[PDB]
Amino acid sequence: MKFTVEREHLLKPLQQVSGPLGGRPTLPILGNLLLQVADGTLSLTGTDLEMEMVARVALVQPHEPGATTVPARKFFDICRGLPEGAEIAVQLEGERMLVRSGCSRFSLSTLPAADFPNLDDWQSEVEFTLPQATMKRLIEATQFSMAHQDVRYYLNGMLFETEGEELRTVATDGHRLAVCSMPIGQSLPSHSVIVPRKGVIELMRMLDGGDNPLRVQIGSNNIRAHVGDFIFTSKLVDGRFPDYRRVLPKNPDKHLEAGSDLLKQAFARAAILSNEKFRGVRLYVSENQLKITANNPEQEEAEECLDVTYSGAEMEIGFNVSYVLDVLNALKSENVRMMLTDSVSSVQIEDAASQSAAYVVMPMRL
Amino acid sequence: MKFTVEREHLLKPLQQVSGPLGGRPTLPILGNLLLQVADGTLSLTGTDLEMEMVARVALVQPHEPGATTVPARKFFDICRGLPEGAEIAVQLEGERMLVRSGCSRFSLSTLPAADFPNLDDWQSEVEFTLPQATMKRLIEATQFSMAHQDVRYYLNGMLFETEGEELRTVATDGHRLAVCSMPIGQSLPSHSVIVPRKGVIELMRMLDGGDNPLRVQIGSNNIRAHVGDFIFTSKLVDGRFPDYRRVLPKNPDKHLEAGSDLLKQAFARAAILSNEKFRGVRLYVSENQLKITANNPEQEEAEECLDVTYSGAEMEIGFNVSYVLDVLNALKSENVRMMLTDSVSSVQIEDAASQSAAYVVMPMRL
Repeated sequence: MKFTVEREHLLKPLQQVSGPLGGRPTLPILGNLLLQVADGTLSLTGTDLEMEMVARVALVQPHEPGATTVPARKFFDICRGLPEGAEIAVQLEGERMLVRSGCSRFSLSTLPAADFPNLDDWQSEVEFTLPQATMKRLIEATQFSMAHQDVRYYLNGMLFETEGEELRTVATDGHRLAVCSMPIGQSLPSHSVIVPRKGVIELMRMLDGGDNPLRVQIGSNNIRAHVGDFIFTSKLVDGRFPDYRRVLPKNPDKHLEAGSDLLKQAFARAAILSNEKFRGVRLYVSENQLKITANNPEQEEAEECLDVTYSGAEMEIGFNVSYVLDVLNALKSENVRMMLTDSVSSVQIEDAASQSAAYVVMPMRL
Repeated sequence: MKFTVEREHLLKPLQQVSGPLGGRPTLPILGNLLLQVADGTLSLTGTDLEMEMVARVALVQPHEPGATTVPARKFFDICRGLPEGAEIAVQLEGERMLVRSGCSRFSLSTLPAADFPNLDDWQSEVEFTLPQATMKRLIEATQFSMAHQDVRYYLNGMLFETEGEELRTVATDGHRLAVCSMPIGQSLPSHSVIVPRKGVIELMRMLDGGDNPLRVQIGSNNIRAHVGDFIFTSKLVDGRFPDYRRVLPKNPDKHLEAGSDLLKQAFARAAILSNEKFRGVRLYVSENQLKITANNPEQEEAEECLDVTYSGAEMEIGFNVSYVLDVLNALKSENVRMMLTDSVSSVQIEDAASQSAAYVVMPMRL
């Protein structure tokens, strides 16, 4: 196996395929990248057994077929450490991989390509394409609401749902929920899958928002995303995900609109004097007026008053201010709308200008 | 006690005086800032018992004398969280401190000013002033060579030495040494003190390089730095510091000069395949040529070859590459000079254009 490529044709591929890796995998070959030269293509693959990233780079310079695996970190550091525009010549020689560039020479230990974990083939059941920027928005809008290491393993991930011609993401940790929907101009079957948290993050980081459209293939137990020269595959999470339709408040009859920044900064200050563990704040609403209060076990107190647009009856409600801040931070709109019902019901929050994304936060007794 | 101050006249003072603090001091009052209104001045003080930072802010708005202490973090977060240009009105009311700004109101718990730790008065024995930028350079040039948590406590800090009309800093961890000297245009007694590592960092962070000159006072057990409206005081470290004169190689008869960036990047690549714990690399030198090699327990190997200016006899020498990279990173010069003797002696490294700063790295058997 032999190839010569320009540094800059190798760096991003190396970075992408290293994604699924960790510093020190127990099974050592998982710390390595699979390199394959076939025809006019160099393929690079990294895996953690649950998901895999593949990158293909065209070989315009002389090359010879073959395969081996090399330490990902070392090989990436070498390439990144070389000067901009450097030509990187690689040859397999025994069980060492030789790397030459300019007046620099490196000899890396290898592990047999034959030892590299091969993810089973599977069949695509549902397929569609959409702009990268769209997928990116769908994930960004909801990702923060995913559970982390919950015993409810099905919550440590994101629901990807197809219905009509919409793709929809849903994330919840059992306390707060995020949903975002985008039309993608194709008739789809109704289908739902749970992508694991680490897979969601990997997919997110593979998208640069560019001109290459994202092609998605969903099987019964896997999902694959193809964009440009990168191919990402992840296993799916089993289990039944909550129904976001059941969580959305029914006919909220109270509507608040306010500047997003002003509102966020008020909650952020009030949070300072909220209980450090439970983060409870109170919201008082009345005609065109909003008051936020916070206190803590030290009997310190914060009060924020704000001019808003509010029509319905007066009410107060408590909730976890971190959940509200997460929402306001994710919105990235100028104006925010909150739909309320009463003090024992959830609140729905959205960008005032779009219903694409919706957020649900529970009430909390303070 | 009462005062009203513009947010922007309060932020940097708050940030500075919080420097010596930690999130959760065992002795709770140490998590608080001392506030004092006297005459037309608000004074703020933070301490950790070893060092203290004091800031004074002129009061141009109505005020009333008195003192209390408040939680540093919360009070700073409140101030920083308020809008730009906000006026901040503060009143002590019972054992609460009230903070009002616009439509925001906060009540903070206090602890008696009378409980606040008062660092003993002491006498200045040596004094001088210099530009901030000079002190900043002296510290930046050497700080990375300080020991961290060495059992030799006197190395967890920086020597500040006056001699003739020079101020000199020296830092070493017993493996590598940095020294930097600047003339400051005043006749000084010969004197040396060790400033603790945390104090060095605090002092460095209080210097913005601006027009206010730094006035320094050294006592038998303390050092004080006064700049603009900030006054920093630290206890000194006892013990005898190593003599940098004894560590500098005697009459190095071998001189290498090379581009700093080119040299740094070569060492950085070679380091990739060095032993992860000992970081050993070999340097081979011969007329106008330099070769760097690295290998590790996996028998991987890096080699870098570089055109340099080198006059003396051929030789090779081993050392810890992290120490060399630290030096090259700190130099921030275009050209570097290395002065060598033989394979069992230290190397001296300096910016090729200035002898203000010198670095010594001990050799290592590989």
